[PDB]
Amino acid sequence: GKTEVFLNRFALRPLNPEELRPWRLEVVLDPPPGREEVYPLLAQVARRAGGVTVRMGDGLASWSPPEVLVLEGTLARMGQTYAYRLYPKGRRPLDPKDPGERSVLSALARRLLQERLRRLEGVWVEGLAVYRREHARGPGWRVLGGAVLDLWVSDSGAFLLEVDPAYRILCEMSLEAWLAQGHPLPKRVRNAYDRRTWELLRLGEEDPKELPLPGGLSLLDYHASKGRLQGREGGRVAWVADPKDPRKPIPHLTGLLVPVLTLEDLSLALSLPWEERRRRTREIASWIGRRLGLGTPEAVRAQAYRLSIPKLMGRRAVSKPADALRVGFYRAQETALALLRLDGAQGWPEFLRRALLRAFGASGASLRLHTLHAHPSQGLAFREALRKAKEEGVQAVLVLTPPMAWEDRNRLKALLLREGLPSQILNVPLREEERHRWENALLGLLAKAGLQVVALSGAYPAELAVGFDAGGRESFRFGGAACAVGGDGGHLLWTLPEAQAGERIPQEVVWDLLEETLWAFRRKAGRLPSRVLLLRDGRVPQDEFALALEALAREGIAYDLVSVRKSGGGRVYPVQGRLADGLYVPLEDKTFLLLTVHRDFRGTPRPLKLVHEAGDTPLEALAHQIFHLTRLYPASGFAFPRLPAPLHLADRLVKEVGRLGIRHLKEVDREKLFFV
DNA sequence: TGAGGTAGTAGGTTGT
DNA sequence: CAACCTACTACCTCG
Ligand SMILES: Cc1cn([C@H]2C[C@H](O)[C@@H](COP(=O)(O)O)O2)c(=O)[nH]c1=O
Ligand SMILES: [Mg+2]
Ligand SMILES: [Mg+2]
Ligand SMILES: [Mg+2]
Repeated sequence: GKTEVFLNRFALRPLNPEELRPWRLEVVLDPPPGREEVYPLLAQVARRAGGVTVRMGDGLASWSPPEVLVLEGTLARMGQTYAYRLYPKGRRPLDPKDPGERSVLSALARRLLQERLRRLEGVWVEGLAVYRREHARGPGWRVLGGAVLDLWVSDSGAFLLEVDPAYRILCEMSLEAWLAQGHPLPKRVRNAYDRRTWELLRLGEEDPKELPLPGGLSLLDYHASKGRLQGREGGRVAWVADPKDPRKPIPHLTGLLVPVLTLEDLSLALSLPWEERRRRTREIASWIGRRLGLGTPEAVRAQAYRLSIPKLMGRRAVSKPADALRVGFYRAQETALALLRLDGAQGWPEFLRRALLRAFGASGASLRLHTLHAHPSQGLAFREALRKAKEEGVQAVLVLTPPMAWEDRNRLKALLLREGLPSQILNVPLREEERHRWENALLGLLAKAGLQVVALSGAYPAELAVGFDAGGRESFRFGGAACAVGGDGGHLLWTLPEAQAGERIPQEVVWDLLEETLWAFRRKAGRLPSRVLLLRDGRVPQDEFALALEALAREGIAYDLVSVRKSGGGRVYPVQGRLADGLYVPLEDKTFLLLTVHRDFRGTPRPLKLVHEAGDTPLEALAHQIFHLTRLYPASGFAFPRLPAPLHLADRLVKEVGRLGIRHLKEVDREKLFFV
């Protein structure tokens, strides 16, 4: 069904004939920069030149004449002083139709925007974000409201303003004044004298004048010598975690720290319904257009298509995965689950047992319920009891416990994993009428035991879909993959992740993970898939998939590679009527937006932005399959994830491995979704 | 640890 | 600089 939408973009004035002919400048650096320093040094010169100037080629493009630029100057970069001189090389017309020249024009537009926002008052400007009014406030804190903005140039050579309302949380208070108001220690804190932030561990209470530092001086006079007490009091010692040393806590002074505030530190919800968001968006667009002399905003329209609604199946039709609990699962198998109580009570709660029994009765499969009597505090004998349970056929464990600290949770999880037992935690103040929570725990539990709760019924170009992501927060990451195999997504599998330096997944790693998913399809179907759908979370780094793609071509398997971007897709509003789910909005060549999840009384949806990197499947069939796979996720009973199931799975996989470690997974079946 | 969503907070990787 | 990502917590509501 055809329809039309507004984007949160606004067409403004045509570029005047001066802006269409920017000045070019050649850069001469002394000494000449190295291969690694050249491109970022050019970017630095662009900023240092002043006016409105950006990198273009090996040089600069400016909307200021050279006479009002800082043409000669200095540049500090990683402890080295470069002298730069700019040589003007005339003006030259750029054409908005040539995408490269248009790209230089858009870069100049973004620069124009930042610089012109700097001259707004009295509002709070932070780069490309502006905050206009105060939304809420309290003892020592306040929440401003404004918008994040972008500016670029259209192919017809007119400005395009993107606007998205946003809130900002500010603390105009020292750590001392904050704590004196009765508030608890914030998790994060910031230097009052600079931008550097620390993680606040605790309050040391020893004397700051008798606290020696690594180097002789006491805390107090170290900060005094740097002229930081000039204007404020030192206050108490605070201990902050070393950003680059998790083992050696660092001393500091609460009088020189300022709390950084999150929602955890302050009842006011900050999302907007889409109608209100759109309204504010238009108001801010016209305000900006008028203040910056960009003209009157004209809203951009795009043709949008409504994709068919997927038909989810348990034993029979369902609308949600929680329905499989009453109606039966897609594929049931003989299962055994164990209960571990960390709360001091006895056996299975009756309603949980009843619900499990009903589910397996409807599914026509046999259920065995076990109880773990041993406690994890018993060290190795506990592992012995676990091994006895697994030996007796147990596939997963439900842990009924009071809320656990992250460290204890991770430890328990890992311990169970090492014996090949995935676990589902359910927190122990538990009421039978809290149905959503415990039913969701039951779904988690069942997916972790390797059951397939739901599947799709449609016809899709690819019968294997695989998602790739990277996770972890240390100096290294884990690159991983998860897949939905079969035309129905009838099996969900993860593969052992790999440690990598950063976000880029090595080519051979990509191929090895994919190959494992191909092999999974081989074991299920007894053949190779005719076509696979490759979903990369975020951008595809240069040639990351080249080896995998060729490898697939050598096997005669067709493919589509799709970059799935969670941000950057802007906003999508209906021109008329209600905002509905499953909107496919094509844009430029190979790219499109996809609104996958929305319901009333939520905030404004955030459409995915998708780029077809390789393959020849029509954009709409891709959009269709991705939208449908978004409904395959088994562990969320009542709300579908924004990302298609293989990517939601991959994300959670690498996240959990980044949390626990990869060393625990050797005996855990890849059909068991331990990370959900 | 119930889960997803949309929100906010911080910091990180890729590559001209 | 680019245009994206990580991962935490809060409230709302339960396809
Ligand atoms: C100079 C110095 C500072 N520090 C700590 C105390 C300061 O509060 C903290 C941060 O100071 P900074 O912001 O100048 O880096 O560094 C040491 O632990 N040892 C030292 O030798
Ligand atoms: Mg990612
Ligand atoms: Mg992720
Ligand atoms: Mg879970």
